[PDB]
Amino acid sequence: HAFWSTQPVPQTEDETEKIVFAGPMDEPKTVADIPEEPYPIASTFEWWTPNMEAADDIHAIYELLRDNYVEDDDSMFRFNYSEEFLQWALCPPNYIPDWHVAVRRKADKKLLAFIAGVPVTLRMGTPKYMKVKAQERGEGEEAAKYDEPRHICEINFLCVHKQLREKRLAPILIKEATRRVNRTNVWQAVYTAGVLLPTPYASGQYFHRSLNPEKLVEIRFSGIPAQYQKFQNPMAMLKRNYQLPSAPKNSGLREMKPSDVPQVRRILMNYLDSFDVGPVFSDAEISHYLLPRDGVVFTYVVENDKKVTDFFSFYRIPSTVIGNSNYNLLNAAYVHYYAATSIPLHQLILDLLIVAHSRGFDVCNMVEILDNRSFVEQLKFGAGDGHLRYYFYNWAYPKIKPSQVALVML
Ligand SMILES: CCCCCCCCCCCCCC(=O)SCCNC(=O)CCNC(=O)[C@H](O)C(C)(C)COP(=O)(O)OP(=O)(O)OC[C@H]1O[C@@H](n2cnc3c(N)ncnc32)[C@H](O)[C@@H]1OP(=O)(O)O
Repeated sequence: HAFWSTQPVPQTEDETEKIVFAGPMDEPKTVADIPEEPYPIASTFEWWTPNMEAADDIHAIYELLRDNYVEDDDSMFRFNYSEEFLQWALCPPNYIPDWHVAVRRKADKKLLAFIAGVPVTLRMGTPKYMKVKAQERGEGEEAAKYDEPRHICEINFLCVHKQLREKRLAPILIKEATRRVNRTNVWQAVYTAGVLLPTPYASGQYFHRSLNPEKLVEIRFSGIPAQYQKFQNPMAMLKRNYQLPSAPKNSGLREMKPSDVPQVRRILMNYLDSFDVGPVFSDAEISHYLLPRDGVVFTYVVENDKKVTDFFSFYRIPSTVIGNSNYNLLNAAYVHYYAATSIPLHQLILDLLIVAHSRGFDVCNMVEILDNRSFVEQLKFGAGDGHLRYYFYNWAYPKIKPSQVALVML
């Protein structure tokens, strides 16, 4: 690892396994110690900070990701994050525009690479159980040192043009992004990836709940499981197995609206503070991340006797179906944040599935963070072949189960 061997991250699993306290990797620094000038690059390339209040700029990023962002190992599906989605994801309250870092070609101003950082406030102190192991050694003082939430950077949408792959461009992007974050006096970041890098503090497998199995089989996202072949019409029985009620079972379920924001913030933060790693949200950020938004984020509440008691949200990311004969797009819903006080979690997520299905989604996707693992079987989710790995930059963190992670990454 010619690049990651130089960075302040735990370098191996044997080393992450032997970590028992949260805290930084690198000795302190100041803004003064960080270069003022952007890092140098090829003569035909320049750095470009896009303006996310301008549809031209958003459009140029959209096209780069649409054609060059994450594909599956078979090159059959590729994320097609929408423009509305990108403006939502990249511009939460207090976002910093200088954290959105691009390289374009001088000659024709063509977008060639991208990486985005947005600020988040994250609890990232010693996990509860490692703290118990610590209170026993009288080391409680060290274990609790970094328990207060920290304002850090969340990195996403790293992307290099297919025609420029393997020219060490991503390390220059990563470094220039680090620089700009450091000049802002931020020293930690959180990020996720489907690939193994040095070194995750958690990993969760992906799970999928089929909503339109016929289409999913047609485009070869899924197949017909062998035991359906004992039927005269396997596809009919597969559809029956995945069939859903026509409308929600929970009366009192309604779309979220702005007046709901403080009660949703209350119940969410009670649920989220249960977990070792989880975000801390103000009313503004709750509003930004949960309030319905057409084609992007969908959020519903259970109102019992005037009070909000439960809620769920999901977000939409279609994927390009790469050269298919009947289909352009896979329409996928992704379980977002949620909270249950009045009903079992699986009864609440069953209404998420019913709503997603009625709004035309083909599949419901999730990672086994939060308590997602606990309803996989009750709700006929299938296990996928990929995992999402959680990483910290410049933060030593003990290994934890994904069910102790509460940060949903877009
Ligand atoms: C304090 C603030 C800190 C801020 C920074 C925090 C850290 C944030 C870090 C980033 C978090 C991003 C989270 C997301 O958004 S994850 C999703 C990333 N996107 C894609 O996979 C889209 C399709 N692929 C591509 O666009 C390119 O292949 C990419 C850009 C991924 C690599 O480009 P390319 O294929 O042309 O290679 P290269 O010659 O330029 O560079 C080779 C080096 O790159 C290392 N590499 C490969 N894949 C990844 C990866 N996914 N995260 C981190 N590093 C990665 C690799 O180990 C090697 O280093 P080493 O093996 O030599 O050591």
